[PDB]
Amino acid sequence: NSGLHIIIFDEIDAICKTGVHDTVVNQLLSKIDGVEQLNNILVIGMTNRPDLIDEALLRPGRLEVKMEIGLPDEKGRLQILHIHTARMRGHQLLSADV
Amino acid sequence: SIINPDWNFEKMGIGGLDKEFSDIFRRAFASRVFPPEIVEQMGCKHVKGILLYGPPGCGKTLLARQIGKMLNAREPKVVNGPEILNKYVGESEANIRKLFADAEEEQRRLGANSGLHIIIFDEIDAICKQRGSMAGSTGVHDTVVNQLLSKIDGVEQLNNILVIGMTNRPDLIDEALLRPGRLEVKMEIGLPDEKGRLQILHIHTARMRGHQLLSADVDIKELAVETKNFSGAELEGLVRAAQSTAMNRHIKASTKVEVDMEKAESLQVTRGDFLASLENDIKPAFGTNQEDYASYIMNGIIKWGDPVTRVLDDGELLVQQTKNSDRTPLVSVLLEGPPHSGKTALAAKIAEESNFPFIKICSPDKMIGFSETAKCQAMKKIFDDAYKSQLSCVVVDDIERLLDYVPIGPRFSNLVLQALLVLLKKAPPQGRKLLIIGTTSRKDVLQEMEMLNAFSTTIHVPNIATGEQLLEALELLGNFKDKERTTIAQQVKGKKVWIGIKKLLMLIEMSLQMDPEYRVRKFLALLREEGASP
Ligand SMILES: Nc1ncnc2c1ncn2[C@@H]1O[C@H](COP(=O)(O)OP(=O)(O)OP(=O)(O)O)[C@@H](O)[C@H]1O
Ligand SMILES: Nc1ncnc2c1ncn2[C@@H]1O[C@H](COP(=O)(O)OP(=O)(O)O)[C@@H](O)[C@H]1O
Ligand SMILES: [Mg+2]
Repeated sequence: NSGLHIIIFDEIDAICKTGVHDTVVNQLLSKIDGVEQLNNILVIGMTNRPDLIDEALLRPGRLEVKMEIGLPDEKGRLQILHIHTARMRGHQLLSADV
Repeated sequence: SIINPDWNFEKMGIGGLDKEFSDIFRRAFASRVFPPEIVEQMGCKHVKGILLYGPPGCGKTLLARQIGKMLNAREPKVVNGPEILNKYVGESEANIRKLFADAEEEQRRLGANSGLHIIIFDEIDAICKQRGSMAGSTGVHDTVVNQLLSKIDGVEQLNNILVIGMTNRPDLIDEALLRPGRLEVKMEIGLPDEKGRLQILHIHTARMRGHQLLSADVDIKELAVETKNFSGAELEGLVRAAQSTAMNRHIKASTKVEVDMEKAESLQVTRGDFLASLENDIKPAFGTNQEDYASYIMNGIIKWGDPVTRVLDDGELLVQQTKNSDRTPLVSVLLEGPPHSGKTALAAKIAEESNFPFIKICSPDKMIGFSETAKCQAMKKIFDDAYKSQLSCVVVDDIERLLDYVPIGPRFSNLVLQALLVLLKKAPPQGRKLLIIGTTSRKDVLQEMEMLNAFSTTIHVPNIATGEQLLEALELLGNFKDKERTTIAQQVKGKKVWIGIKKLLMLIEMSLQMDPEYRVRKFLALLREEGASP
């Protein structure tokens, strides 16, 4: 009985690909594989090159589910601009004409 | 001794593979069970490897680990094929060298008393100077497979190794790697039949039975006769998906309804979850794909007259001939007709009504922008997959577009034509059947390219040729409110109507875009304008 630890990683594609890559990837895989049996592992990672990452990292039980973030969205762009300009209006410095 | 003479392979692992074990152990490893004294007196050497091939994910590595353990061997040293390959010069071979070190040292200090080391490979075909024969430029050095051979059997001899290799494509394995003294015993791991699909299911669901989590509703014989050509990994995924869906259902239901704790603890999965997941979640790879039919038979099949029944009956007769006859295990047929006459839908229906285990459709919609060699590779892969089932049915969607035919010139690709012409006359391995259905709109061109001599029969898909047939089709399609239909019947009594069904659908839909006044005249004008005759 314990809480969940959330370890964030960025740019996994760089390491996944001169013999250092294989050993590093295997060392990372060792813990999640099940030998170290860690049942408290939330590994939310980030990357920009889905084609330069080992598919073993996404083998069932490794990464499983994935998602991508798209354009800022026209309505989402409106919402973010609204948030920033509301922070601005917090002191009413912004002119009403805008 | 290393094992009792009768061995044992069950209930601890391997499922439907029991004959395989006895076969392999009687053929090859008979030199490690006989009393050592007679083995020494005879003076015989032991085999130095074996090869296993078959479909992907059918239970090969499990057998390798079991055979390694049951010989009283050290821990296996697994390694993957494509991973040992580097762009640097002379570094794809150091990786191969770095796997025999410990065995070398142990043989060095202790001679003729060491144990056994198993060096299980995987995708052994990646390193081979034979993939370059197929169109392309991938030479893979051809030095890699000269550093592995020189270590197994060279000037220096090792007598404490056993190399086991696995591959999916047995036709790209270099020939220098199968002579006596090297990998020298082949073996096949096929798809699991009924008894295997029963044993695997029983094995994979014992835990949930132990605690009575499973309800008494679910059986296993029913689920062992519905899953046709499933591979074991698919069965495991099916069980996992059933568990997950039942869990989600129970949490959602008990949350929405403030049920008493009695059913809240209870997490029975029942059988509804099993069927739901089976019919909605898991999609086999060597079985029927019931989803894509809805993308071809979009508006059902209407019986506007006589020809439909004739075509369907002929298809039934050919299916029956291919099912239950010998001396003729390969059968072909060709459907042809004028454009927009509905040739693809009839082919899909004929294929679907066969109830075969393996059904596949090879259409050009998924080869946009492909180079011709890619088309050849895709066709060959589909046929190879079709060769691995007792009964099969492969459809070719449009033969005039696969060749890139264009009336100017004429021009087309020769490679695809020759590949198809060779593939139409190649019998499958002994004891297996097949059926091929073509489709095209230009019979004369295929007749001219000497292609109509390879097919075994032909069927004609006629067009709407009389006013009465058009009237019946319109009546069954249910439009024009039956009062404008009287005027239509009066107008179309000429009997000089030559139109296709798909074009008829398009024309009706287009004419239905006006007010009730001008609709009939617009439709009649459109029909008259497009009223070209043979
Ligand atoms: N009796 C029928 N036979 C065939 N198709 C029918 C019939 N009744 C309705 N249809 C509908 O007609 C359409 C069949 O058109 P299809 O795509 O097969 O045309 P095609 O002649 O193969 O086309 P193309 O030559 O351009 O490749 C589908 O919508 C099918 O639902
Ligand atoms: N005969 C079988 N009985 C039980 N499980 C099996 C069987 N064959 C395969 N499996 C399952 O498949 C997985 C192993 O697949 P594997 O045979 O290693 O694929 P590959 O041949 O590509 O290496 C295991 O999780 C195992 O549970
Ligand atoms: Mg067509």
